[PDB]
Amino acid sequence: MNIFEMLRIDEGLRLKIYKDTEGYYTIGIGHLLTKSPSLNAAKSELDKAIGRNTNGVITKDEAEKLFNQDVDAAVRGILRNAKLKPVYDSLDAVRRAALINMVFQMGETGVAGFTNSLRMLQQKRWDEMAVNLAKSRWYNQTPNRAKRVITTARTGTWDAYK
Ligand SMILES: [Cl-]
Ligand SMILES: [Cl-]
Repeated sequence: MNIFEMLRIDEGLRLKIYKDTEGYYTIGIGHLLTKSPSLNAAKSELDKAIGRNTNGVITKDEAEKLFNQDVDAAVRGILRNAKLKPVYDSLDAVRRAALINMVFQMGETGVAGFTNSLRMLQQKRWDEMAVNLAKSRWYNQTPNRAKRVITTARTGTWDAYK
């Protein structure tokens, strides 16, 4: 198990524009297109993203390309962020993957905002951190995905994904 396999499970794979769980236009493997209620605006973003006139449909290869770019952006976002970086550095390879998963899903600014859990994280207060992350919109909105990431963070094992 690695960060790629982890997110592939969490996000799934769709070759056609779709709406995330919050109503947003998405494609491939969890790649947000726009937060705009316009399908045309989504087909626009997609073509700009892909380099061509997709008529809203991409190939597996094209989805993997976006995915590669998105994991890379998540990792660089973490390392460049003053709040995220030290948490990251302080952790083990498994727990690190869980942070990257949260950043990919919620953006660097969003995760950076979890002040209290980042501190519990850094201090290794595992159980308490799991209880706190559960108290969130994120968990309430996507509970099954949240439980797996939170468990990964909590235990440092890939159990939830096996
Ligand atoms: Cl992009
Ligand atoms: Cl879910």
